[PDB]
Amino acid sequence: PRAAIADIAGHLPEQVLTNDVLAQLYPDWPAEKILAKTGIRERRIAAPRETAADLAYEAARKLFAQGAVGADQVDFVILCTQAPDYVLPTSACMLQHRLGIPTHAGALDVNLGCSGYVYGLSLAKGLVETGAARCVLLLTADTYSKYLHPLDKSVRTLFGDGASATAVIAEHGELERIGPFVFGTDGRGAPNLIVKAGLFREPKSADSAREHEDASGNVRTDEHLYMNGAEVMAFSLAEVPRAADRLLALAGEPRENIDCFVLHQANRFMLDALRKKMKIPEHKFPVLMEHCGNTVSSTLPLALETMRANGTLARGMRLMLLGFGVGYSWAGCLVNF
Amino acid sequence: PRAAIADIAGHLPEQVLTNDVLAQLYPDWPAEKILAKTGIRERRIAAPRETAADLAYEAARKLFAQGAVGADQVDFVILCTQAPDYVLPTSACMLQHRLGIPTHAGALDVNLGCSGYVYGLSLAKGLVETGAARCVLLLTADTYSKYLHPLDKSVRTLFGDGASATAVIAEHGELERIGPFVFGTDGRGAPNLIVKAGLFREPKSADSAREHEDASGNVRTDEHLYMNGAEVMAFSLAEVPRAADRLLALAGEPRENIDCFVLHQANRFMLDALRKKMKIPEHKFPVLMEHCGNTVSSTLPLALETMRANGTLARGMRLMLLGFGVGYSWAGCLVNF
Repeated sequence: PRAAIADIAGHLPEQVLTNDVLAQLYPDWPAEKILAKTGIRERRIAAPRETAADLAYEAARKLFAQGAVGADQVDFVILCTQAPDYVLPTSACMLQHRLGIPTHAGALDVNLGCSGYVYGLSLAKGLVETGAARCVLLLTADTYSKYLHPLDKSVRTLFGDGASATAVIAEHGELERIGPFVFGTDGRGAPNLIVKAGLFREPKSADSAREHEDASGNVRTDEHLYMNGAEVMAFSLAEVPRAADRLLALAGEPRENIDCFVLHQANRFMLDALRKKMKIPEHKFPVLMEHCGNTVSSTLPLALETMRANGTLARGMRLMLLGFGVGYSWAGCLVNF
Repeated sequence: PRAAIADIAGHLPEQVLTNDVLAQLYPDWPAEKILAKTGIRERRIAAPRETAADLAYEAARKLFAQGAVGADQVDFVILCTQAPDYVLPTSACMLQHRLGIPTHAGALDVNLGCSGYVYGLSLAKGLVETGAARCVLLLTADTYSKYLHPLDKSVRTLFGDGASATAVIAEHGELERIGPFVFGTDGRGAPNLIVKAGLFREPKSADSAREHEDASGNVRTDEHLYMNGAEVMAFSLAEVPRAADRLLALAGEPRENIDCFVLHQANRFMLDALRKKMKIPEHKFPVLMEHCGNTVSSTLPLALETMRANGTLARGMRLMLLGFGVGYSWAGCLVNF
């Protein structure tokens, strides 16, 4: 059997965080500046008690309603998230039950961020092509909003909450529909995108709750997200084009064969810098996060969904997907959609 | 390529929690009562600031020193844990760096408990047999000690801390060395084995810190582990024998062809009840947790290591591995060791 993407469905929460509201909160960041620096106009934010798993639930329901796959067919669930319901049990286990998926289905959570979708696809392909599953439900969901400090402008302008559901199914054919892959991990990048306090390396303390204002006027605590934007950008520029070139060389694939290079939707500034370095024309390089922002592991599937909606993605297209960020972690794959 | 288990190494922390020490803490539970009910005499406990990832680090170092694989050969890291360093970044990413594994290696964390090793093997096999990786480092690590209430006798008598490292490598041959698999998930079991407060479904509060004593004299809070022993036992008796039968039916093999049935090492009472229901001879049913207790995802690989040390596991033996617990989650596979 060969693994293929059967269908994708996204879900964004109801609350909207607009540039106008952020500009009212931050005098030094007017709406025009935010848009020029990020290309993001709006982000969606989960309700106070609404979790990433709740968003994934809605994404999966939407997927089933689209009619390519149903809950009864699902025999494995992978949830990629960095904001799970509990330390334990696994959030995917509860989703199996909530979605009415049969108890013979496998289920597990994966902790990855902006590289998560491509890694997720590698796992799903593995399960399908070894006969361990015939229909893998790959879910992505994040609520970074829950650990952004209200006065950390550097991250609140960037991140949105959201989820997706992808069905990876067994297909008959003499064509690789997902793959090959390239992978990357560099744990030296851990301090550059991190929530330091709150789990087992550093339990919450008086120290971790203390607010500190940085040289850019951003306020946070060790219990909130810290992002070194300069470092993350340097990492992305260093590793992403290299990864893309590795992947093409590995596959023996002519570069001209790629119809679309779909990258993790970090922001317009990052995406433009990558596009210029990679020498890819705009029509092969989607930038589609204006109204959702950076949704972490969900950026790629949400982009693919947006592409289908705006008529730029069709069956038979040759894609390269590239995810990169927190870890540091990155991965790329080719797709025959 | 075919996926095979190249080598396994375990690691237990130094601090020993004996039945005698527990008997001093719990007057109502003398050492003989603990041993009769659990079959456990000692558990190992991580140092206060020592994390599950720290234990996995030591397991991996031990594995490399055994000489079947080295850090330079590893091209994918999977860490199965329910006590990660941070909410983000992924703990496996830091382990890649700490262990001197190349940056071209993949790395991710999986959240599963007692079923984690078998699910981990399914993922590792998938990666190897689709050519995504040639040497998967599967790590298991838990520190349940960090969320047991000091006065919750039901759990402190059971759980130990520990880690393991398994190398799953590409082999040439006309034989399935790992597989096939059966899987199970039942999220209705979530409330029966759970740390309720502390993450995103229920952030810590005044209510979550409140201590309550149950009808068996056990004290806990919602920030500590809750285990409904009767429910977990009922679940295990209902699903494990059935899973084994399904697996043998899928494989088309009689139960007599299995040399060893290696089950998650929950405790002696549970293992005895399962052995009798499944009608398996004692010599094919290892009970090896007397000195380490229930180490969660590490129970199976630690058992396998113990079997190699006592000479009851050899290459060419046909094994059934069965993992079951928190989620609810379970899985079984056959192995040609």
